[PDB]
Amino acid sequence: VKLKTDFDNPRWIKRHKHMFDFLDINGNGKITLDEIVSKASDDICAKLEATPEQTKRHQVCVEAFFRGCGMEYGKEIAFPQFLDGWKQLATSELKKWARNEPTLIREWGDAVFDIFDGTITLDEWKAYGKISGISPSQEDCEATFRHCDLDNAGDLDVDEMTRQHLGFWYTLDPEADGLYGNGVP
Ligand SMILES: O=C1N2C=C(c3ccc(O)cc3)N=C(Cc3ccccc3)C2=N[C@@]1(Cc1ccc(O)cc1)OO
Ligand SMILES: [Co+2]
Ligand SMILES: [Co+2]
Ligand SMILES: [K+]
Repeated sequence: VKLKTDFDNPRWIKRHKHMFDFLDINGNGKITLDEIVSKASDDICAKLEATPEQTKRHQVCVEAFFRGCGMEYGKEIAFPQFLDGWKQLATSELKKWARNEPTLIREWGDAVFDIFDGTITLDEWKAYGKISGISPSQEDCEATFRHCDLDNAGDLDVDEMTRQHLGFWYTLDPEADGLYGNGVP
């Protein structure tokens, strides 16, 4: 995994601007943790028929993850502050990675994969792409599976998706480009 960050690269800025705008469903330039956690729990976990325990675990992981980029309940965050939060989160996560401490993105991944049970099939990923809305095109979800190193069944493991996520969200690793097909630049 490419470990050096690239926070001034316009492509890294654009990646997160795309995601911010995707979360800013009402187009008012600000998002809150409340909205993110409702998306996680009331929308995604409900549609995935997660158990109450799984929903709660996933919520704790989403809360931790987005608190790591500066989000908080009731705190209206616009994109520049959000991105500064992501620089902090990425930095912290890479330190955890280096010291063999589980990352917040790994723990969120554990919670997502457990709802789908540490492997996800392509059909499960296609459903996630639609339900979370991050990648509603099934072709882009096929791209994810082509892109990643899959297990012997052609399923995706959380170790691999975690490595890919480090490169995609944190370091702009060329080896992670295309993780979400054309769904996320
Ligand atoms: O990584 C992921 N995400 C990153 C961002 C995101 C949001 C803002 C940014 O600036 C950058 C990235 N938004 C969402 C979708 C989501 C957002 C909010 C609440 C619930 C879900 C999202 N879903 C994940 C979940 C996941 C995590 C680990 C795995 O191993 C597998 C799957 O897979 O794509
Ligand atoms: Co394993
Ligand atoms: Co192999
Ligand atoms: K592959």
